[PDB]
Amino acid sequence: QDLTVKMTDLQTGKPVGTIELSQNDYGVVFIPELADLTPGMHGFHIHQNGSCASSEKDGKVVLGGAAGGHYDPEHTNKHGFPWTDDNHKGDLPALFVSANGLATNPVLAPRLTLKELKGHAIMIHAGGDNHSDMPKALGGGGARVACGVIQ
Amino acid sequence: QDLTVKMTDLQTGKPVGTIELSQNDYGVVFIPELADLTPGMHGFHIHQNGSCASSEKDGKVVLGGAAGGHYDPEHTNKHGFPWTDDNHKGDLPALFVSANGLATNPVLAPRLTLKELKGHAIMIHAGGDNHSDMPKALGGGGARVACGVIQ
Ligand SMILES: [Cu+2]
Ligand SMILES: [Cu+2]
Ligand SMILES: [Zn+2]
Ligand SMILES: [Zn+2]
Repeated sequence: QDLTVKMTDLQTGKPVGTIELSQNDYGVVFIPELADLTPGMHGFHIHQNGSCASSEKDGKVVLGGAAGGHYDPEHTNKHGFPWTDDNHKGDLPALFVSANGLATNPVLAPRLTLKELKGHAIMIHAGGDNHSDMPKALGGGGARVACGVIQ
Repeated sequence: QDLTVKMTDLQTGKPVGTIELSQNDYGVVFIPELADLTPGMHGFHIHQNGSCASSEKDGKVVLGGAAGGHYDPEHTNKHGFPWTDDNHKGDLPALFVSANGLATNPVLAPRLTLKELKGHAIMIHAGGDNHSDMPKALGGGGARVACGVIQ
């Protein structure tokens, strides 16, 4: 009852490692073993669709845009924290990337179950995540930089 | 049912800001508003005693050593993750500090209640926290750099 998720850099198309998912009594733990990411904090969320392909919007290309918006099974239409209920269930703690571009700090999502994640996608943004739609939408994560489909 | 914790740099004796504690259905959230910390990830745990004073050990001074060891109400005598039960209940997610020395990323501790924290101390280390006693004890947090007593 743990799954392996292969993550790919959306810009380069190359693998950046994997993320292992596990279920415990307090929620789902995401344990990253990634590399080649920019140091700092990055938005980290489950997205709705099971794809990492691009999408299009007003004539411009959206890397990993086919993955849809944030997982939001309760139709909240709001971005928030991992421990608040009236926002996307997909909202995870932000992912920390070391000066050496590695991401190994595991994080917990108390509102998710492992069973419901199958078929969705894990997204790593460029920006961080202040867990609010202000001053920028979706926690200010901005562009999608790494993505993997949960199988 | 939120408390304010004033945090002090143990080396300089000066204030570094505060941490607000809150209780929700998923555990206790620590929301930092700190500054003047080294960038990177730092060990972050509740310690047993209600003091931030120094201690002594084999003739050398331990900054914030009077706060005791990690909060460990189940007598596990092991350092682990915030979502694993056979380790110190005091074990929190690591605290992220920006390049500008600020700490504002909130973290959740699903195993703690607000009521039980009164009288203990919040500790911020120098090192990080791999949530293991290997290869270094207590997640490799090492020296204590900032501390505050929960009132
Ligand atoms: Cu996202
Ligand atoms: Cu500690
Ligand atoms: Zn969201
Ligand atoms: Zn510990």
